Amino acid sequence: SAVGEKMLDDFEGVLNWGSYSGEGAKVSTKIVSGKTGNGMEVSYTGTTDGYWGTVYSLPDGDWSKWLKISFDIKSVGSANEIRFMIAEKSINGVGDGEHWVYSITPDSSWKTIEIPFSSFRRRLDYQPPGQDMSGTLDLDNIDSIHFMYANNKSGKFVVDNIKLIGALEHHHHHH
Ligand SMILES: *[C@@]1(O[C@@H]2[C@@H](O)[C@H](O)O[C@H](CO)[C@H]2O)O[C@H](CO)[C@@H](O[C@@H]2O[C@H](CO)[C@@H](O[C@@H]3O[C@H](CO)[C@@H](O)[C@H](O)[C@H]3O)[C@H](O)[C@H]2O)[C@H](O)[C@H]1O
Ligand SMILES: [Ca+2]
Ligand SMILES: [Ca+2]
Repeated sequence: SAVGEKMLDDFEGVLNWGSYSGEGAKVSTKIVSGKTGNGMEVSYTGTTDGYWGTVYSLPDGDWSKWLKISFDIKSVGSANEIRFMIAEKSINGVGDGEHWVYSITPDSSWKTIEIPFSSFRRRLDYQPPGQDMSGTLDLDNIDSIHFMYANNKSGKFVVDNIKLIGALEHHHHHH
């Protein structure tokens, strides 16, 4: 495993995040003040059968050396659950692959959320047509990360410092 961290998005550079929604649900994103420097504010309106998310399609899909993913989050509002999702790459050259999720509820102060990869759960409400149906998160085959709906409610939150986390230090190995 790698030691240290690897920044995926500190929100100080290119705008990496695309928005999608349907069935009456909506999301919009913008750059705002973050935890350090700038961050991305996500404003969403849920609906009963609708969906929304914001997505970063990653240029490097091999996360096998790392242990956790971390980000800072804060609500801007009534507390409301969302999901952070990792999608594998598709088995058929189009769309995405297997969806893996973890639920988070932004609150009124900045919090760093570190999620071990082994804590992600296989998404139960939906899988895309190009999923591998492996029931294991394949860290050498990552397509994208998302902040997306959990429910039919509305809210506003800000994220910053999306990064991979490895081992804490290089330590001496026993023989
Ligand atoms: C979206 O596509 C992204 C693409 O725009 C971008 O170019 O590349 C990235 C990275 O590869 C893509 O992520 O991908 C998301 C995640 O797979 C799609 O979201 C799913 O959309 C389906 C509908 O197409 C939706 O299913 C509906 O869910 C509702 C609510 O539960 C249900 O009532 C409906 O019956 C379902 O059809 C899933 O919930 C979403 O995750 C998005 O559509 C793409 O644009
Ligand atoms: Ca920042
Ligand atoms: Ca898989």
